[PDB]
Amino acid sequence: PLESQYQVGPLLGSGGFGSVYSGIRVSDNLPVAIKHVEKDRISDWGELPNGTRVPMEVVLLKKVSSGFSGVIRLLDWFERPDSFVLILERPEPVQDLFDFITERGALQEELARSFFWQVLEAVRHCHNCGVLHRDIKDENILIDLNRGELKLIDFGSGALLKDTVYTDFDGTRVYSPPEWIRYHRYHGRSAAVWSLGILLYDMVCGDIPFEHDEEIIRGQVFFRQRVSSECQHLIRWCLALRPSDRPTFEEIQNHPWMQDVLLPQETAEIHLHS
Ligand SMILES: O=C1Nc2ccccc2/C1=N/c1ccc(O)cc1
Repeated sequence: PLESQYQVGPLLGSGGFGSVYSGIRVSDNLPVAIKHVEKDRISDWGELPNGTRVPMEVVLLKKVSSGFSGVIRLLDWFERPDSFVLILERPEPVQDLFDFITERGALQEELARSFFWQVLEAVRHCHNCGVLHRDIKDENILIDLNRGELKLIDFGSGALLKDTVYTDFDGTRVYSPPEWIRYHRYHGRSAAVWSLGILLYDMVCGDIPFEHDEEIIRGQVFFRQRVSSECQHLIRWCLALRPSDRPTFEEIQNHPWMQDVLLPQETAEIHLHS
């Protein structure tokens, strides 16, 4: 074991998730991402299936780990004196969705449809594995530019999926639902759908719709870019004020705006010039 297995590269990013570097598994020259999280900054702790103290983030990552490429895969992890290090897979080339939108502005709907659709599949796999992400946003989605495949990252605000009410939340406030802002209460699925509405608006308009608490609770959507009525309808549906008025995942994916999605490789060929 140890750090004789990986070769540390350049720092890729840092924030409330920790510090993530580009790395390479020395044994087979595999692209990886090495994430460092400080023990003092870990508020949410969980217990591993076998029974050990590790970040909830690790527990969640293991539960969503499969051959399905829609969620980042945890290849290994290590416990250090005052930190945990997570070895995650790393697509190359890659660009996260926030940077992609920052550079390209509002996305054409065919592209938003392919991206949104893949996020939905990804979120669904999480929930099917009994994991709630709680921080769906553009900064937490990676685009494998060659394959046109999206990957959901950063499970550091997540939790075990449950049917009961959540009274805690440390995700992004501007993607958080009116029921959280006003009452510090939300249910997993409907909160997720609310953030998915914020993400879709972000994709087709080039920016989030709400910046202030006042705006979230009002829930009034103004489209700053030209967006089809079908797309506006689905966004509006995802951003319903009453959680029970929001669509299920099945309803979102059955929506008329979501029909005839491009396959990922097709998406890369048309829009990511691959
Ligand atoms: O895997 C990654 N490749 C990248 C390339 C550029 C910028 C960020 C990243 C990654 N970040 C991660 C952050 C939290 C995770 O749980 C997993 C990956």
